Amino acid sequence: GFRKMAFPSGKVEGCMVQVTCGTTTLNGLWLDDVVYCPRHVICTSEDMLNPNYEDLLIRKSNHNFLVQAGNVQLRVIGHSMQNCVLKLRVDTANPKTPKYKFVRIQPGQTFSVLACYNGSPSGVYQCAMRPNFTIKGSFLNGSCGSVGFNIDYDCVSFCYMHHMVLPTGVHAGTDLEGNFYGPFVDRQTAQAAGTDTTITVNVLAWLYAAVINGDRWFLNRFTTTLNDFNLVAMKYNYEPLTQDHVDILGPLSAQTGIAVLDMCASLKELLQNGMNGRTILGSALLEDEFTPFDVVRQCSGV
Amino acid sequence: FRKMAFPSGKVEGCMVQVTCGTTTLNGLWLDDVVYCPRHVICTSEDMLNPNYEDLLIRKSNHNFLVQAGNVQLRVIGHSMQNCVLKLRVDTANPKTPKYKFVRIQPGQTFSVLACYNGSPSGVYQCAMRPNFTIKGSFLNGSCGSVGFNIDYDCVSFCYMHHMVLPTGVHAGTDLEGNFYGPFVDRQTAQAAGTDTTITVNVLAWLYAAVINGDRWFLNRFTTTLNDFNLVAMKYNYEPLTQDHVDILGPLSAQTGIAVLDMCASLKELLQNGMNGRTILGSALLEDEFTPFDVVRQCS
Ligand SMILES: *C(=O)[C@H](C[C@@H]1CCNC1=O)NC(=O)[C@H](CC1CCCCC1)NC(=O)c1cc2ccccc2[nH]1
Ligand SMILES: *C(=O)[C@H](C[C@@H]1CCNC1=O)NC(=O)[C@H](CC1CCCCC1)NC(=O)c1cc2ccccc2[nH]1
Repeated sequence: GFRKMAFPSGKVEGCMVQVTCGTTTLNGLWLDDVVYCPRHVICTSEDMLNPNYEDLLIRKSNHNFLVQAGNVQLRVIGHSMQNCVLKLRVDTANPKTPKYKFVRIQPGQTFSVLACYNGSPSGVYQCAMRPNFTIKGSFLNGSCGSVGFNIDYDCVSFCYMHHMVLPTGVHAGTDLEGNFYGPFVDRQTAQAAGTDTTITVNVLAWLYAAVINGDRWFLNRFTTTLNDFNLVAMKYNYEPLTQDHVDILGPLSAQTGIAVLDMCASLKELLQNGMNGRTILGSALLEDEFTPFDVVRQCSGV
Repeated sequence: FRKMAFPSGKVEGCMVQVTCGTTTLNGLWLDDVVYCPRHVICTSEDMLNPNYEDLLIRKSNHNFLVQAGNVQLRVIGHSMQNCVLKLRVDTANPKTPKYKFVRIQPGQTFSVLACYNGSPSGVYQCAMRPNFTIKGSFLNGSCGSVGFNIDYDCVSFCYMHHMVLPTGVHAGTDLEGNFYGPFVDRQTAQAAGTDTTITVNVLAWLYAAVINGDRWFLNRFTTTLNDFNLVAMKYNYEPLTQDHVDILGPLSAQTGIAVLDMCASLKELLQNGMNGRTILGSALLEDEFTPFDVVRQCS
C-alpha cells in the first residue's frame, strides 16, 4: 500500500537520442541545440586503459559523431568537453525541450532513472544516491548516457548521467556538468567503492510511513538520546543522525504522535534483536530509499 | 535488479479530468472517446445499490465536465459498456498513441500511472494477484488511473482503477469495463479471497538471481512436480502446472538448471528462510516478476 514510485517520465523521454562514435553506441541528452553524453564515447579499447581525452578530442572531428533522434539524423556543427561530459552542438534545437535545470544532488537524496538503449527509453525506476556515492542501478551494455532526474511542478531537475559499472555490481556516474559523484575516474582500472552505510533518516521516514499505513508493532514507549542512538548507528554501519534530520522528520512526528527519539529506540531494537519474525510494509529488511519528502508526496498525492 | 516500470509518456498524453456532480476523477482520452469509471455518476445516496441504467438515462451531455489540461472538451454523447462510461467528445486526442485493450491473467505484470485531477503523479510496476486484486498505492481521487504495458510503440491498456477493499488492496476492470474477480461497483461489503504466492514468478526470479551471479540457494536435490506442489501448497503457494514448467524452459536453458531442480531449491528456501542472506537485494521471495520480465531486464 506503499510503493517505490518514480516520476512520470514523459518530459525526459522526448530528450533521449542515440550517439555513435566509431564502434561505440550509447545515449545522449538533447536540450536546446546541444546533445550531452559521456566523454568516454571517444575511447577505443586501447584508450580505455589510460586515456588522454584532450588529445583524443582534438583528433576527432564533427563528422565522427553520428547522432540520431528516432530516424532523423542530427548534424553536429561543434564539439567541446566539460569535465567528464561531451557537449555536441547540433543544427536544430529540440522542440520538445522542457523547462529544466542541472542540479547536483546530495547522498541520501532520491531520483528517478530513465534507462535507455540506442536512444530509446526502456524502463523507469526510483533510486537513492548512496552515502558512498554509488547507486544500486539496473543497467545493461549500451546504457551509458541514461539520466536521473526529479520533477518539480513543470521543471525537470537533471542530476545524474550514467558512465560505468563497478566490479561489485553497483554503478557510478556524473552530474550533467560532468563532475563525478564519488572518488571514481573514467578509465578502465581497478576501482572499488567505499564501505556503504545505511541512510538513517530515510529508514526513520519509512517507519513513519508504516505507522501511517497501519503497522504499529515495532513502536514502544521508551525514548532515547541522540548521543546514545549514534553509538548503535556506528556499530551497525548507519549514518549518524544529526539535528537537521530530526527537524526534517518534524512533519511526520507531528502527524503520527511519535517523537523521533522514540522511533529511534524502535529502530535500535530492530537493529539489535531483528524484526522477530515480521515484515514492515511488505519488506523483511529496513528500507532506506524513501526520503521524508517522498513519504509525504506518496501519502499526499502531489 | 529492480521493479522497473514502462516509460509513462505515451499514457500521460491521454489523461484528463472528468467531473459529474460533486465527483471528480480521471479519464482516459483516446481518439474522440473519454473512458472513465461509471460510478462517477453516483451521488452519496446511490452507493449501496445504484441502478446505473436509471442514473445514466437522466443525464445530459452537459452534465459531464471534461478538462484536458486547461482546455475543456465538449461532450457529444455518452454510453455505458459494463462498468466503464464512454464519453464522446468533439475533438480527437492529437496525442493518441497506437493502442489496444487487453485483459490480463493472474500472475501478469503491468505499470500503473497514478493520477489526480487528470494530472500524472507517479508510476510503478504491479501484478494481478491470484485473488484478482492488485497491491497499489492509491489515494482519494485516483479512480480512472490505468495500468498498461508497452510493446514496440503500442500501449496495451489492461486495468482501470475503481475501488479500495477493506484489506487495503485494490480492485478494477479492464478497458471493456469487466471487473477482474468477483467484485461489483457497489459500496457493499466485498471479500478479497485468500491470497497466494505466484509460484511460477518466484522461480523465474531465482533464475534471474543465478543469471546475475548468486548460487548460494541451490542444492543437490530434485523433485517430482507432484511432490513439489504438495509441499508448496502448505506455504500458500499457487500450484505449478506443466504450462508453467514449459514457460520456464528458456530460462532453464540459459542457466543450465532444470526446472524441477530449481523447484527443489525453492522447497528448501521455504523450509530454511534466508539465514541472514539476501537475494537480489530482498530478504523475501519476490513473486511480481514474470519469466518475460526476467528476460527483458537481464538481457
Ligand atoms: C555504459 O554503456 C556502460 C555501463 C556498463 C556496461 C553494462 N553494465 C555497466 O555497468 N559503461 C561501460 O561499459 C564502461 C566504459 C568505460 C570506458 C572508459 C572509461 C570508464 C568507462 N566500462 C565499465 O563500466 C566496466 C566496468 C567493469 C568492472 C570489472 C571489469 C571490467 C569493467 N568495465
Ligand atoms: C477512487 O477514487 C477511489 C479509490 C479508493 C479510494 C481509497 N483508497 C482506494 O483504492 N474509489 C472509491 O472511493 C470507491 C467509490 C465507489 C465504489 C463503488 C460504488 C460507488 C462508489 N469506494 C471505495 O473504494 C471504498 C469505500 C469503502 C468503505 C468501507 C471499507 C472499504 C471501502 N472502499
